[PDB]
Amino acid sequence: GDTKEQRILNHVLQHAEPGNAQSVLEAIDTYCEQKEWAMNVGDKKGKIVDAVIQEHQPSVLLELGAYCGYSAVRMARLLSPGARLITIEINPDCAAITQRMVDFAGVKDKVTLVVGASQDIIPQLKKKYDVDTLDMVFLDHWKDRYLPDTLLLEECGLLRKGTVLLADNVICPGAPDFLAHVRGSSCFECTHYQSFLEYREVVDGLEKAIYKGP
Ligand SMILES: C[S@@+](CC[C@H](N)C(=O)[O-])C[C@H]1O[C@@H](n2cnc3c(N)ncnc32)[C@H](O)[C@@H]1O
Ligand SMILES: O=[N+]([O-])c1cc(O)c(O)c([N+](=O)[O-])c1
Ligand SMILES: [Mg+2]
Repeated sequence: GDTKEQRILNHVLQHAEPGNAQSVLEAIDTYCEQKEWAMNVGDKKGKIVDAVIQEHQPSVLLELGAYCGYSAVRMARLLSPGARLITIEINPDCAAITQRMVDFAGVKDKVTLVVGASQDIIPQLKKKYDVDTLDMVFLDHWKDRYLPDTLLLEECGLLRKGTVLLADNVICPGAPDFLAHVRGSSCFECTHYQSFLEYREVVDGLEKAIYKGP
């Protein structure tokens, strides 16, 4: 229990039910709201993530920024057999926690965790990971990467008509350059979902940006 991330994992291992994704999510959200705040998308914004997945029904989903595995577990529990969630995480210590969290929650057969920076892995997705085009992307890494990685996904041929981009924290801490680009571009159709910062009462929101073709 030397780091906050280790303490979150240990709380799950001691209080949640093995193989039960819902139980894992509830243990993380309770510990973080009351004992140690952490940057998981959380239970309130997580209901918005769930609704986007339920409506669009992606089969190939990419996540940028895994942290401790909360959002990977939350999205994977909604996917159909044979779906794939690929999640990219730059920090090795967080990647090791994420794989343990995914294993414990019972969702490992749906998840492929990649250790590395988003901008190094994105150009490898077709030839090394067998991706054709993505159905959905969850953007939740450092906010200065949202716009350059959106441009890189397009340049690498990974977006099709109907691909869903869903971005966390577009208000707090904010992603203004990303928002101005997708909202002004004729290549995206955008919807804003206003909510709150995880575990707290500061206002936040997510943006859904649906690709329309080049
Ligand atoms: C907000 S946390 C992710 C929270 C996770 N989506 C959830 O809701 O449970 C952001 C993460 O992005 C990772 N990160 C930052 N820059 C990155 C990059 N260029 N590629 C991949 N991961 C990155 C950080 O190390 C950190 O674990
Ligand atoms: O500082 N914060 O409140 C957050 C919240 C978040 O949900 C984040 O994703 C974040 N980050 O990636 O830097 C920071
Ligand atoms: Mg976030």
